[PDB]
Amino acid sequence: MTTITLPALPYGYEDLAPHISKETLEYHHDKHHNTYVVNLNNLIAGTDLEGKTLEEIIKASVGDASKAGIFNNAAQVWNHTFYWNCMAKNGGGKATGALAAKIDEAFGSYEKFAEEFAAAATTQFGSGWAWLVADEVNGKLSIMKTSNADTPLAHGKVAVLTIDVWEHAYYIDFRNARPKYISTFLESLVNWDYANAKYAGQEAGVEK
Amino acid sequence: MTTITLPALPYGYEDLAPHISKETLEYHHDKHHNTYVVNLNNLIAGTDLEGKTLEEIIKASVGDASKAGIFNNAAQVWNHTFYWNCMAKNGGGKATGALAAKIDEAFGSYEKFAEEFAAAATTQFGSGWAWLVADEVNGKLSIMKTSNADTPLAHGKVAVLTIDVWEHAYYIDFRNARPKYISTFLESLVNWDYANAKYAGQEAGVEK
Ligand SMILES: Cc1cc2nc3c(=O)[nH]c(=O)nc-3n(C[C@H](O)[C@H](O)[C@H](O)COP(=O)(O)O)c2cc1C
Ligand SMILES: Cc1cc2nc3c(=O)[nH]c(=O)nc-3n(C[C@H](O)[C@H](O)[C@H](O)COP(=O)(O)O)c2cc1C
Ligand SMILES: [Fe+3]
Ligand SMILES: [Fe+3]
Repeated sequence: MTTITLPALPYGYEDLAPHISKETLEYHHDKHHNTYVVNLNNLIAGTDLEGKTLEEIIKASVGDASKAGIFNNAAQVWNHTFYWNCMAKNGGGKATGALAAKIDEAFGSYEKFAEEFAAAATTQFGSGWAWLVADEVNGKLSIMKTSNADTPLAHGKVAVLTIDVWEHAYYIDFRNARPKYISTFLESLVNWDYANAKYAGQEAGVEK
Repeated sequence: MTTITLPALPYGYEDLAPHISKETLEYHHDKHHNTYVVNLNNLIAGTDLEGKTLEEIIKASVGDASKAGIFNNAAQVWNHTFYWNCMAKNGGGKATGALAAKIDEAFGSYEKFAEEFAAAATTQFGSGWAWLVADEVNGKLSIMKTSNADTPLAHGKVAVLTIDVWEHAYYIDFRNARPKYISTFLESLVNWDYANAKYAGQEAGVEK
């Protein structure tokens, strides 16, 4: 049977510097993301979910209180892998690819999209995520926020871009200054090539 | 009219060392707790809640979606003040005062209480709090966990002890090792004198 794996970061541990440090990537990927993988494999071992894909596990556990631990760990594995691929060395700034025109259509301009995405990331209370999503591949774009592990697949939406706003994502480099982390993400980290692939339902990134 | 204030810590910024550092107390109290105070005062200014006590504001906003920002900030002001007073230099260990016998009655022993309190603190997913509570002053003890800003007053319960398990409470000193923070809290930080006062409905601590 297949097993859930911790994918490698799609870049080196100094490649997001000085925006996100080596130390953050070490704790965030090598400890937090790893723990979600380990916990999920332990929870599904010897059950009817062993050997299913990560997305099958999320779909099988969403909305089921008796499977909250499975959902929380599986959705967090998926969200972190999505997040790492949403960043890149020399990323950030205005959109490239097909998403540029689609962002202008949905939001009016890149700057309006960035304002709305930053507001979602800023106002998510507690732990969670902010997302650019589509209703379907190549479809209508919108912004949503989620709490804790919740994720666009659990709402039938297609994730396109995400930022993790759990405190561990930014506390080492920014302490309480979540807005500065969010601005840094938009200005200097966003990977539009991955976002475009996800919007177009294409394969991309390091996801296993 | 009265205003909501940031109470001083009830000890010096090195007084919890090495268990909780000066740096954590600076960010956690001087930045996070302060921000909840500032936000709450801004939200109630010029409204019918200005000049009410902190507990009146929580009671007026609980369960009202249109007042979620007021509730989240007011409950977090209260929770942090409660939390600081739940710690002390040379604290920790088995209970003193009336609570010792009440803990034996409710949980069987101090060690069983500590196990259950640590489990609540460990399994709270995302941001939140773990609590020893009573159903009324001098009443029946139990443990509960809350998510984000939620707090025993919003459930008609009397808070007796709390630990903050938002990541900012421990990330500077423990990084991802929340269990080590929880053990450190029980072994070395708990202030039973404050907990006893709260259980007995008496006045105590630095709360303004
Ligand atoms: C955005 C995204 C993130 C994923 N993250 C992981 C992951 O962290 N661990 C894992 O085992 N599978 C993860 N997967 C699933 C695998 O990439 C892969 O789709 C699955 O193992 C099925 O294999 P196949 O695509 O070669 O048929 C992820 C998939 C997607 C779309
Ligand atoms: C546990 C606890 C925490 C509190 N924290 C604060 C606080 O951080 N800021 C504040 O303005 N009032 C806080 N209060 C309310 C004040 O301590 C006080 O009760 C209120 O201002 C009413 O004043 P009085 O007790 O002198 O009549 C807190 C009260 C309690 C019980
Ligand atoms: Fe994270
Ligand atoms: Fe806190």
